[PDB]
Amino acid sequence: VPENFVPGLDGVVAFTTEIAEPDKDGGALRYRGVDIEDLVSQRVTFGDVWALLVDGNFGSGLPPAEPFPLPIHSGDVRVDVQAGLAMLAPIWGYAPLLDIDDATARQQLARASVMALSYVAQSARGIYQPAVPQRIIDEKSTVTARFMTRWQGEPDPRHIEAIDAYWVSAAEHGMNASTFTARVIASTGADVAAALSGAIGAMSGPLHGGAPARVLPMLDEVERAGDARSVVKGILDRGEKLMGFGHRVYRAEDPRARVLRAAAERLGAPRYEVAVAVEQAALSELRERRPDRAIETNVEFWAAVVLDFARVPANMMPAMFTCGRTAGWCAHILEQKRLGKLVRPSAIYVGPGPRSPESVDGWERVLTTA
Amino acid sequence: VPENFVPGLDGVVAFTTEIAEPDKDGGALRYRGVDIEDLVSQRVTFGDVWALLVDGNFGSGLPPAEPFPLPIHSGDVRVDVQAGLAMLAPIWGYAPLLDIDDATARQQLARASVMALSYVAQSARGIYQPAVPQRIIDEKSTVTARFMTRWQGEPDPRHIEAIDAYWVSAAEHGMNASTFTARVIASTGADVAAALSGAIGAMSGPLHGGAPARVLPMLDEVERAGDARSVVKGILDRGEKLMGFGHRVYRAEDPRARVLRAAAERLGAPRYEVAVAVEQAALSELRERRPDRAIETNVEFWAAVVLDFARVPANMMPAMFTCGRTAGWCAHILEQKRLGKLVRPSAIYVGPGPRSPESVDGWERVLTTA
Repeated sequence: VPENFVPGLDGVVAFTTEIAEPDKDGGALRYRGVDIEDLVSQRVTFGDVWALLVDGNFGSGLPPAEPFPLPIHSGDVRVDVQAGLAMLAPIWGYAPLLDIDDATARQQLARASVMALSYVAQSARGIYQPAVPQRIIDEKSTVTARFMTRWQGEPDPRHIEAIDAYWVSAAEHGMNASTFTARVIASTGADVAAALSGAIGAMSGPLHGGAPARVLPMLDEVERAGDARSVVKGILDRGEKLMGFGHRVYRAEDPRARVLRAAAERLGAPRYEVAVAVEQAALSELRERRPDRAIETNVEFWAAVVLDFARVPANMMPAMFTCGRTAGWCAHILEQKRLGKLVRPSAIYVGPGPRSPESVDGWERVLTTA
Repeated sequence: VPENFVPGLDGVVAFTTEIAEPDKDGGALRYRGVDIEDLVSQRVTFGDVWALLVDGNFGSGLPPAEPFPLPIHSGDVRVDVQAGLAMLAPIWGYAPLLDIDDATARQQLARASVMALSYVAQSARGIYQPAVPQRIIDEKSTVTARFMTRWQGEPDPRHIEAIDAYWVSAAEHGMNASTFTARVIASTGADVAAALSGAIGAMSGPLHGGAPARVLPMLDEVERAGDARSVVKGILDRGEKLMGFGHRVYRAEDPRARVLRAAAERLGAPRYEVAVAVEQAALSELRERRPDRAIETNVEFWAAVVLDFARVPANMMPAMFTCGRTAGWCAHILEQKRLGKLVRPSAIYVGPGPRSPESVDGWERVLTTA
């Protein structure tokens, strides 16, 4: 029965999707056939990209969020939004996916998705300040602009452009751990709120990947010393590894990594000059010691640079990656609804054979009732 | 690219556990080699079966729960415990699974499991009665006995035996949707609280199976109407379906269904005679109409009878099934920790090819800036 496998569903095919195509051999990423570089160059906001991934066409963007203050204060922004979403079903009357039509599910997904963004902004601002007045928030026109106003009060317009570019680049990247979890839960017929809450739990894992790298301390060493090449040699020669660089993912430079770097220069990020020097120094030394391996910059390197430019703390960066990915999660949940197939793999028992209760270690220490 | 496959990972092998074996061809169920029906015969409490599944042997039972009144009151018992578990990590300082040894991981799982039972008992009791004094709860000896006391105040000892038998029979039944969800989340390295919260979301789905059946109205009609066959025939002749009967799961008889029916008879459940009479009439009529099919009684049929005897309302029954399954979830979470492999399948793109943004319908109603 062992059948000499490798564990972990590694390379197994489970679905056929029409949503998006990460073309790693061609070095491009397309949402419903549209390239990201085209979307960003044409100044398309995140609210409309959400509809494109879910519906398959433009036309009905993300609606404004509605007044509803956050009821969870745990000190961890991931926990606040994970628990807050699950509580929406009773108050708003969300039925199981098995009992509603496609149109109702689409509207429920949009209503809950924009509410999750509102929660993150409230949690970041904290309970030790009064809330931003609603009339001020209503002055803005786009969903992304509302998020920065609810958080910062008087945000910089350049910082709003940076956030809107990052969210587009992270909306959907195929089948990963969190996307798989959302589809598995939805296959059981549960309401949409439960599926989104469960996906956030999977996102919190360190091994999920895609979270902004811990390059902020490294960029501080170069800032003081004034020589980027010296610091890179020092980290490598004391047995450590470089944060933000490693093996290739695409054939070459990640399309997401290129657009983020272009945004940093275009908007005039103060820390841009130091960031470029670090990238050049790191690649020269890494490729010089192993001239046989393909070494390329991680997209997470430039994500940290952009988010820091918009005044995002380090302890808030994982939440920002969650906000953008809601577009991909909602699109896959709706596709899984129409499929109507439960997900259930199998397993093989290789444990002990039959035995009596008294033959197990510790039976002398148990008490039985009369 | 697609090569005529079946979606949904149906029949695929993934893990090869050592925990428990559902012997569907031999009609038996064994935990770590010990038969489920021997454990009930010798009055083994739920606190010790939890240790057997997780540790592989007896010796360290489940500890008492510490005072912690429920902070969430949403009106849905499932939502109350799903959100409450996730909030435990910040206040207790839980670390990611990637950063702790096995000994810490087990202790954290045991601490969270008994707290989940405490939340369910508090949620069921309601906000219109004062809490049970702590000194009264401390008089009981087993975890099951304290759960009933925190909820009902002065529980009947016969009702404690009924619940303690149901929880053993529902501790673990292999690789299902909820158990799969817990392992996937744990493979990312997240903390144990996030994994348990995610599994509860998958459990709430109607298509998961195992939730007690809605047979109570039918048993009410038979009590006043005299016979059982005519009531069963009337339901079948007017286009309805019978609750609690369907296609077989085991070879002939589900062993869990056998032990529950036996428990209802020992403890003198008032509805036993009416229940067993309905089962005989239901199988006879169903098998004569469709003689080519193997029809058997569902385990959910007798689970509803036993829980109703213990004064469990219908809308609380799905939560009771969650309480017992926490033993199996914790065992599989720990096993996945030692494996150290991420779970990540693949998918095949069959969507549209490259196109420009202007070539998508609905482009005319998108607003962009200069």
